[PDB]
Amino acid sequence: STGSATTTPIDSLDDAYITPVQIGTPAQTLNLDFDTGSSDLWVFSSETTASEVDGQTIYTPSKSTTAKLLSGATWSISYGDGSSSSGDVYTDTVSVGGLTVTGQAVESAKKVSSSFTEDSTIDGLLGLAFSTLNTVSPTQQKTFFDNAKASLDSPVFTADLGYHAPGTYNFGFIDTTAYTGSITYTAVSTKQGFWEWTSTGYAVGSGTFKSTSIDGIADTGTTLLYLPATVVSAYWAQVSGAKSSSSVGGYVFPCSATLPSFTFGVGSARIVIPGDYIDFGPISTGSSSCFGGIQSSAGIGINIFGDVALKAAFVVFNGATTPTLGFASK
Repeated sequence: STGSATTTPIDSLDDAYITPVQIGTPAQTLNLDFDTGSSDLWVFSSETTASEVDGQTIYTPSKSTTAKLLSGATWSISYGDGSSSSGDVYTDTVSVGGLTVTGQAVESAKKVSSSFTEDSTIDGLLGLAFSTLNTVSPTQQKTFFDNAKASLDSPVFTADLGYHAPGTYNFGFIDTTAYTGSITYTAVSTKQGFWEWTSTGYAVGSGTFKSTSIDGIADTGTTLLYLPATVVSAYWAQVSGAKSSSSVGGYVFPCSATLPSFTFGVGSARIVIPGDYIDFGPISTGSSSCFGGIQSSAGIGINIFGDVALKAAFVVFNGATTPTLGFASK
């Protein structure tokens, strides 16, 4: 089997991407944030505290003839931005882009933190990291990909995120028309439950490539690119007037700037992030200070190749017995 679904930016800045997902019978379509940095599929639901729901589409398990309470199971998760959610669990039929999993754990939120409530466009998350990170207790549950894997034509999914445009998540096949040149594959460590890999270095603009190992995670759920402070300083030093602002919470730059590209290494290959991808617009409406798309990972504890990086590439998440990651230009 295979599946193919379009993913769409939630706003003009590509702050996140939503992908329609069918849950239950008859189908209830919710728009979920596909997140390769977590492993829970959770949704706003009929059980979510009323004051914490504001415009989201909800899953109502009582209206699904295939929903079954997973008795005794609870979940609770916190994300890298400090947001959180928790609740109980159903199993139900879940389809993505024509690919169907029966008995998928669908984690129903009873509580969500304010950032979720305040974002009307995201109805939940669909985790695509390794199932070892799944938070369901007392019986850990498998991700949608893990459940689908054996049925797929090939045990892979791909992320093809657009810059200020829709893109695609495919399951079970590699669309050879979706990228240019060849795909370069690189080793993955699953020890922390992430798609963790080691970039071979970077360049700023037309500058020389610096060969240096940068361990990090491929994380579709993260908006920005978080790298070591040394690397990030070298990038922003090439932008007149750019500075790290403690008050704003990272590097900002004059909105009048033209940003340089940023290149990262994948083995001997190179992925170029155009400068425009690194512009996240005014820090507040009408400001001439703009927020940067490359930020320091210092104090996160891990480097994160988020959407800023991934949307410059066609990315293969290879879930074979020994997982790997592939990157191609596009």
